[PDB]
Amino acid sequence: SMTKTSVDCTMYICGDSTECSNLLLQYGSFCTQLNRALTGIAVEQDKNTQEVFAQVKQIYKTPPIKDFGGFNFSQILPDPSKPSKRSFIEDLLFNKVTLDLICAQKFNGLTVLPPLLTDEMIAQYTSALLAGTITSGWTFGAGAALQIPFAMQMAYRFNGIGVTQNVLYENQKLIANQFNSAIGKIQDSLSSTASALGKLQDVVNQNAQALNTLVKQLSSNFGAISSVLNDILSRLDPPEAEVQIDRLITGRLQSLQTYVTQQLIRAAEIRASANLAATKMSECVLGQSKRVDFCGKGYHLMSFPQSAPHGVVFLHVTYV
Amino acid sequence: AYTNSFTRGVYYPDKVFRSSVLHSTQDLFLPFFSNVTWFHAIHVSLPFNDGVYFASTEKSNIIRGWIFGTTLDSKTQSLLIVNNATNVVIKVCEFQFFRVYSSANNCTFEYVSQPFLMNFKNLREFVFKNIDGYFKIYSKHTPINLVRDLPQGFSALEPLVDLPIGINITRFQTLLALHGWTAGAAAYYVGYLQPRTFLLKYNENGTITDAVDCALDPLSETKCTLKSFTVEKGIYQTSNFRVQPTESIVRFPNITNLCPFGEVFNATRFASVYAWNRKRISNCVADYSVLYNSASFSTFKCYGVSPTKLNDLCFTNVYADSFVIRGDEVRQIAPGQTGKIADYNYKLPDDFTGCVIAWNSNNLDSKVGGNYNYLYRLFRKSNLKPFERDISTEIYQAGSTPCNGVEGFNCYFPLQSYGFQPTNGVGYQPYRVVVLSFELLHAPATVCGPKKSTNLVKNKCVNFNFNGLTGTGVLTESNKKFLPFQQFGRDIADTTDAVRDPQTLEILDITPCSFGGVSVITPGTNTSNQVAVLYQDVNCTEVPVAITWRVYSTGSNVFQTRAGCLIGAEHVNNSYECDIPIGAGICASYQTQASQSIIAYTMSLGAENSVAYSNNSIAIPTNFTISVTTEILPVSMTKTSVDCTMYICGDSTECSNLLLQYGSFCTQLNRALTGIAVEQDKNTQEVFAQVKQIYKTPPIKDFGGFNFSQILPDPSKPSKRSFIEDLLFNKVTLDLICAQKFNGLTVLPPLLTDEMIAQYTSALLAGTITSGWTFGAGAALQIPFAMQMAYRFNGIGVTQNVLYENQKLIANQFNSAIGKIQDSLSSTASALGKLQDVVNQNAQALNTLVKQLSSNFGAISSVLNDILSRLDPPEAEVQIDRLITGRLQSLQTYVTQQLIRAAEIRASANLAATKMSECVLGQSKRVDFCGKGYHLMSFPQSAPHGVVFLHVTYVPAQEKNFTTAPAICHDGKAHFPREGVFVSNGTHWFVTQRNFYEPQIITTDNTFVSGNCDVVIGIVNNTVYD
Amino acid sequence: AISSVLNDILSRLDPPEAEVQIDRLITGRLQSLQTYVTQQLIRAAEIRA
Amino acid sequence: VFKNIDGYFKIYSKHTPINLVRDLPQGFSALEPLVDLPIGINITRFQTLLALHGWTAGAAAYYVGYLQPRTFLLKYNENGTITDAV
Ligand SMILES: *[C@@H]1O[C@H](CO)[C@@H](O[C@@H]2O[C@H](CO)[C@@H](O[C@H]3O[C@H](CO)[C@@H](O)[C@H](O)[C@@H]3O)[C@H](O)[C@H]2NC(C)=O)[C@H](O)[C@H]1NC(C)=O
Ligand SMILES: *[C@@H]1O[C@H](CO[C@@H]2O[C@@H](C)[C@@H](O)[C@@H](O)[C@@H]2O)[C@@H](O[C@@H]2O[C@H](CO)[C@@H](O)[C@H](O)[C@H]2NC(C)=O)[C@H](O)[C@H]1NC(C)=O
Ligand SMILES: *[C@@H]1O[C@H](CO)[C@@H](O[C@@H]2O[C@H](CO)[C@@H](O)[C@H](O)[C@H]2NC(C)=O)[C@H](O)[C@H]1NC(C)=O
Ligand SMILES: *[C@@H]1O[C@H](CO)[C@@H](O[C@@H]2O[C@H](CO)[C@@H](O)[C@H](O)[C@H]2NC(C)=O)[C@H](O)[C@H]1NC(C)=O
Ligand SMILES: *[C@@H]1O[C@H](CO)[C@@H](O[C@@H]2O[C@H](CO)[C@@H](O)[C@H](O)[C@H]2NC(C)=O)[C@H](O)[C@H]1NC(C)=O
Ligand SMILES: *[C@@H]1O[C@H](CO)[C@@H](O[C@@H]2O[C@H](CO)[C@@H](O)[C@H](O)[C@H]2NC(C)=O)[C@H](O)[C@H]1NC(C)=O
Ligand SMILES: *[C@@H]1O[C@H](CO)[C@@H](O[C@@H]2O[C@H](CO)[C@@H](O)[C@H](O)[C@H]2NC(C)=O)[C@H](O)[C@H]1NC(C)=O
Ligand SMILES: *[C@@H]1O[C@H](CO)[C@@H](O[C@@H]2O[C@H](CO)[C@@H](O)[C@H](O)[C@H]2NC(C)=O)[C@H](O)[C@H]1NC(C)=O
Ligand SMILES: *[C@@H]1O[C@H](CO)[C@@H](O)[C@H](O)[C@H]1NC(C)=O
Ligand SMILES: *[C@@H]1O[C@H](CO)[C@@H](O)[C@H](O)[C@H]1NC(C)=O
Ligand SMILES: *[C@@H]1O[C@H](CO)[C@@H](O)[C@H](O)[C@H]1NC(C)=O
Ligand SMILES: *[C@@H]1O[C@H](CO)[C@@H](O)[C@H](O)[C@H]1NC(C)=O
Ligand SMILES: *[C@@H]1O[C@H](CO)[C@@H](O)[C@H](O)[C@H]1NC(C)=O
Ligand SMILES: *[C@@H]1O[C@H](CO)[C@@H](O)[C@H](O)[C@H]1NC(C)=O
Ligand SMILES: *[C@@H]1O[C@H](CO)[C@@H](O)[C@H](O)[C@H]1NC(C)=O
Repeated sequence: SMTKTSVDCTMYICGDSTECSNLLLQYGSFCTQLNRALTGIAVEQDKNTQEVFAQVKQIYKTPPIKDFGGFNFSQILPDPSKPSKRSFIEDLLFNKVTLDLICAQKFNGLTVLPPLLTDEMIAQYTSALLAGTITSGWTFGAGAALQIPFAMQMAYRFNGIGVTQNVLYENQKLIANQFNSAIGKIQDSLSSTASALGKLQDVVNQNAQALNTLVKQLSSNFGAISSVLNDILSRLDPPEAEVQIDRLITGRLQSLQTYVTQQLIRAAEIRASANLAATKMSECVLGQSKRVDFCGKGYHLMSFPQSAPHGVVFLHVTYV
Repeated sequence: AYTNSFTRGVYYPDKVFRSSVLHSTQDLFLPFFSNVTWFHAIHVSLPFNDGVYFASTEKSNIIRGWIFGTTLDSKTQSLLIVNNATNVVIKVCEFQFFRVYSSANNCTFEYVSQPFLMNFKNLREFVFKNIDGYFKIYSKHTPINLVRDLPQGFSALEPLVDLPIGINITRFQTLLALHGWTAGAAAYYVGYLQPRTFLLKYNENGTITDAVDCALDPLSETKCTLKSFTVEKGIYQTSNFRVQPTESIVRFPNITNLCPFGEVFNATRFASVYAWNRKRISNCVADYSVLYNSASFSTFKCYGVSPTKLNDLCFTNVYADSFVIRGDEVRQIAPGQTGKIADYNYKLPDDFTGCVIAWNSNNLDSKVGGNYNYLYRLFRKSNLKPFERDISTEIYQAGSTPCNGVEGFNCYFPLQSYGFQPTNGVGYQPYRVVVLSFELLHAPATVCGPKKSTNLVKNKCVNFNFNGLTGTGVLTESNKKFLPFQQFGRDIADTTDAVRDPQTLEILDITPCSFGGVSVITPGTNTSNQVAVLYQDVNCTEVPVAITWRVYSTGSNVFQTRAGCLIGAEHVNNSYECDIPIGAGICASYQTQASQSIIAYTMSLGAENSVAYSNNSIAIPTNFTISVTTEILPVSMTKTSVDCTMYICGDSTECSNLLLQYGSFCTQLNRALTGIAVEQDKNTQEVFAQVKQIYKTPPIKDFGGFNFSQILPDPSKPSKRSFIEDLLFNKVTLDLICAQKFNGLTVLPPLLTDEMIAQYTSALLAGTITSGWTFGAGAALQIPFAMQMAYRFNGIGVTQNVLYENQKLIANQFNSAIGKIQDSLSSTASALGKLQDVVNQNAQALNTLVKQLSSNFGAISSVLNDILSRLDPPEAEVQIDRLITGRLQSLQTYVTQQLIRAAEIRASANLAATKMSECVLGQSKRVDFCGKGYHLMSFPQSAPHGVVFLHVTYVPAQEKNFTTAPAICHDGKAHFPREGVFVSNGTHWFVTQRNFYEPQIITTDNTFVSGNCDVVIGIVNNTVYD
Repeated sequence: AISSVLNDILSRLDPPEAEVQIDRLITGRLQSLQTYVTQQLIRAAEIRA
Repeated sequence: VFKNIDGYFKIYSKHTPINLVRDLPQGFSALEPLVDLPIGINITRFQTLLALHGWTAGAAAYYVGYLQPRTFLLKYNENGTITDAV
């Protein structure tokens, strides 16, 4: 998803001028279409989050006795100690992405609507998916969740990639240690470098840059005497005050239209990414995929979703 | 006395017929549910502001007319209406208040026509308006039983007469007429109109049947915003709220001394143009009234600063340049204007901010002998750059020779002064011009207007003014460190964020008064009428300070969340599945708390459960459900074609030849739209035309109990579609189309007709049910449907024996599933949401495009013929070019939105083609791609601009607990299931498939050996049969 | 505008009227560039698909 | 800093006490505006003026730079002082 943005014509284009409001209400069609497009984008962001995460009928809970034949999922399962019911890796991902100019954006009528799902409930959805994956396997994706030992699920995932299940049982401890060391390496890589969460960070940066550019467009004169309407009203009588105001309105409305069009294209690319993420949650998390290099490099075994600021992280487990 | 107007004060906005259309109007109306005055007129033996509504139940007219004017004392022309038995008389004259008036010294208007008035007291509603000197009367007559004053009911007032009076009306009075002067009683009702936005519903007969007051309550606000009398359950973003300021604060430096600009106005001698004098005027007060109070001017001329407004601005610094000019040269001081004195004497920069005052000076400057004292030079090396002086009285070589010394041949010093005479100056007489040139709002202002400063307020949003910088918002103590020279503080958005107090030097931060989104949460308008209001990202401690609808602001139910403050819903602790999302995990519903009310709560993410994971516990299903689920996918959209010429300007040759220069833009638009249309045809071809041949179902439709009658075509119907296809076609609703066509927006029919699309779908159905997946690869190979189903079962890891041993049960499940699909499609209209909203998006885009023609884009009108009729050729062209740029921008916006919509539709069509390839033409392994569960097959069904997949899926059910082991050790060697899992009922062990409980004896065939039982963790002991 | 070439506008006009023509010309050309960039963004989205 | 544009002469100034290290250290500071005068006069050349307390022999030194129309980037601190330039 991306930051659900809302814009008021009156606040942005006209500030708080009655005369500007009366000159703008004639362009009501343009403003209603802009609001409709942005509302569509915001509802689409909520739908994207729902489609990616809310794929499960019930919220499952991991059992208190976390014995999975040597596979220790403590870094990915939620920790009751922390107030925020997230995992160690989820906490690292949350800290890595960085979210004054927001106050100026708010004061210029450009607001950020909060997502319908809070980070807590997104983490709870992710935790339910994790519990279902580690206790039931692919069965909870189809119908009723059917419990199965994690060893047997691993034997099944091995059988899926054309490796006889005897290999995993005869090397259970070795595979468990390899998986644990891999999770350790994920933790170290996430803690050390800031280039890990590039995509989410640049998405946030694109949204912030778009809003900053939009707020900077208010300094543009658009061929008027000045870029501030209040001094235009104070220093001019109506008969040319209004022609200066309408040129300013046309300029700012064009800037808003450009912003909304760029947001529509960005939302289309984000929807493509969200459809891909929903497909990956269906085919990699809810089951074992045969599509080569879809769920990670090598023979895909399983995946673990992890919530991240306006995105998801798949821990693609692969046999190499 | 007072009373409540429920639904009175409604009239037909204009003499225009309509039918079955909800029209939004913005005009003077009597607000709904208003405090109307119940007037009682008694004899012992009113301001007319913004229209008036008058209601009379009275018979035997004691009101025999009305009076209107501004003074009603013959100082201004008065209007009177008087009524008697047979007719009415209207008179507009100088009336001095026929006992009513004394004499008519000046009459301008009289009118005589048919009378306007036509315990069973009956209402004669009247509306009196005056706009642009036109006085309009609306009326309506209704009989009532006289239960009480202003009953419940709806009726509009049809217009009777409009008079072009063109006089000032401020106050109006009702006559008390007597046939003695006996005592009497009367009673009538008075309402005041206000500028309001109403929604009017027109019947088939074009009568205004009902109205909605958009600006009375949140529910009617949503009704007006959606332009509908019915609002679906949900949340709708209405107009934004803004906390209004309390008062006005003006802070100017305490300077009281007067600016002697009057001194330069009546100077004894004005410096000549070559040596014109300027001085800074500052640290005092300035006014534009004393300049003509001392002496009337002749010419006022200035750019960017209106003469009236300069009293309200404070000036950083101003310079006054006063000098004597010849009468004919008054227009030489304009920026950009060139000439002799402009180029050689004085000229000012093009971007000059200042005002010029010129007046006659012949009686003070002209002499009988000629005043040869006002010198000016016409000789120089080159032009004089603006705001520079040349006073060197040296000989200029005007001729080809270097004229040096005292003088030269045809070479002259600065030109001799004019011989100005009092009488010889007929148009050439000397004038004095004074230019005030200034820059403002860049430096700390020192010279201000007569306006006085006011007291400072804090923590309360006001209309603050600082040396002419005027804004609105709260002021706070500043933590910033300004510097002595610094006066303003700006932000990234080039807007003031801190200001310096001109009287106390104190710095104050500026914060615009609190505001935010207003959303209205409603159930179905049919279900209820009480609503909730969300103020987005607003502290709940601030909206009580904001105590236009204030009915809900009473509070007592206020709930605070991250999304904002919610009013009119009761927060509850328990969690339900959420229908109306508020934000930040808050959802609103309407249910019983036995009374119904709107509640808000934390959304549940579904039923909480803990899957019984253990060491050796597995859950194996013993039964299944053949679940058939509908997946709707848009495939194409309405192929649109637009021609610039007719849309941008129909049947206008002048507009056509001004537009032909934008041929490149028009060709690009046509190319984009043609690309979109050919892409729609390609989308339909890619999705449907995936078969080389059109296959036909056999007449003997025997498919081992599977009944495909509802999906196979019926030859009886002319369009050879199926029952489900017919239901889908009826569900989607496809006049405004005529107007769209007539404005140059045409809809090209799809290349494939619905008949051939249905034939393609029928061919796919026949191929699927007779051949299976084979017809997708190469030549269609016939196969019994039972065995195709056995193959689909084998595909999802279920042994084919399951289907054959349960053939009748699976057939009945499939038939009942199809029955449920039929019932669901017949009952609810929310089934085909996606196709319907795609059609709605296209219709809304075209309606918005056709409505853009009403936009003026800064023109005198929107229609081009009126522009040509009401304007001269050049003004007509300079308006129509801007209008064509505006309409071309609207077309470009439409085409860009269509390109993005077509991209999303192409994504959907590629997904639909992939689903037809992987779900219809074969069995897919991709989880949750071809429906929820283990996909078996799919059936395409044509639908308006889309496809419907009847995803048949296997869903396990009736699971049972079992004890399980990862391997079996029999003779010191581990045993593993070939394809299955080991389970124990409590005494014996069995091998079973993973998706259907069927135990088998553990033998050598279903198990394979690997190593020994000392390495495997959790191996158990049992026996294996040879 | 008076013409489509800036050089003749500069040659035939004193700065103020020259600039009041040039700003309209710049708005036109900037709108053309914006249209081109938007069409390129949509084409690049389809190419990325 | 001395400028004259359209007959307006502006002065900028600053005082910075410096050590005995060397001429023109790496020190950075901006000049606050003092006064503008309506000169309205053609200016092409300037010369500075010296005082003598006689005519006792002595040595002194100053520095002259010529301004150009250039584009700068200025960084403002929390106090609004121009801290750095590019
Ligand atoms: C499951 O895997 C967990 C991740 O490897 C592991 O958590 C780690 O446990 C050890 C204790 O054995 C902690 O070690 C630290 O202990 C104290 C208190 O925090 C510190 O002061 C020490 O410096 C030391 O680092 C780790 O902090 C902890 N987490 C990590 C990331 O290593 C569990 O112990 C494993 N449990 C089982 C049953 O397998
Ligand atoms: C499978 O059994 C589990 C629990 O095992 C039970 O343990 C003993 C108490 C004894 O009764 C055994 O025969 C059982 O196998 C069931 O999990 C519980 O289900 C109930 C609902 O009936 C629920 O209230 C509990 O919370 C569940 N306990 C846990 C720890 O989750 C489970 O329902 C059984 N599965 C099926 C399909 O019936
Ligand atoms: C629209 O007007 C027509 C014409 O008056 C109405 O038709 C009449 O309806 C009444 C009541 O049903 C009948 O008694 C008359 O015989 C009808 N006359 C004719 C000529 O048809 C019609 O009912 C009106 N419709 C609405 C919705 O107001
Ligand atoms: C599997 O479930 C089906 C129903 O989904 C069972 O079919 C029912 O059987 C009972 C008893 O014979 C009948 O009364 C019902 O009419 C059947 N339902 C339907 C829809 O036909 C079936 O018996 C179950 N299988 C087993 C082995 O118990
Ligand atoms: C498939 O189902 C349909 C509807 O459930 C059956 O159609 C009915 O057939 C009977 C006998 O031919 C008629 O009396 C009804 O009028 C039909 N109803 C409808 C709605 O069409 C059809 O018979 C079933 N096919 C088979 C082979 O049993
Ligand atoms: C577990 O399944 C076995 C296999 O059928 C059951 O054993 C049979 O029980 C019946 C009834 O007592 C006997 O007639 C058979 O001779 C037994 N067969 C064998 C091979 O032992 C056993 O009863 C089942 N137990 C439970 C608890 O379901
Ligand atoms: C399964 O059976 C085998 C042999 O019948 C058991 O193996 C013996 O285990 C005991 C105790 O661990 C040892 O002292 C013997 O040396 C083992 N014998 C052999 C031949 O390996 C085994 O313990 C049984 N499984 C369980 C869980 O008790
Ligand atoms: C901004 O200006 C203030 C006041 O001139 C500076 O605040 C002083 O900072 C020094 C060093 O940290 C402290 O020792 C003083 O106690 C502070 N005084 C006050 C009144 O706050 C501040 O340091 C300046 N900013 C910078 C970056 O130097
Ligand atoms: C109408 O307003 C008057 C004046 O405030 C008040 O006295 C009267 O009670 C009001 N009546 C109603 C019905 O609001
Ligand atoms: C009504 O008044 C008009 C004008 O005063 C007069 O011409 C007319 O005769 C009167 N009619 C009656 C019936 O009083
Ligand atoms: C306002 O008047 C007071 C008292 O006369 C004086 O101290 C103050 O300087 C004046 N304000 C300004 C801005 O000079
Ligand atoms: C509203 O303002 C008060 C200050 O009294 C503050 O305590 C509270 O946190 C604010 N509300 C929210 C939701 O932050
Ligand atoms: C919800 O429960 C809390 C205690 O946890 C209580 O304070 C609160 O009053 C409850 N909510 C309502 C609406 O009563
Ligand atoms: C889980 O399985 C292992 C492997 O046999 C066993 O050692 C452990 O005791 C089991 N745990 C429980 C609680 O039965
Ligand atoms: C200013 O003086 C210079 C130096 O000779 C001269 O070339 C120039 O022409 C003068 N400016 C004007 C406007 O005459």
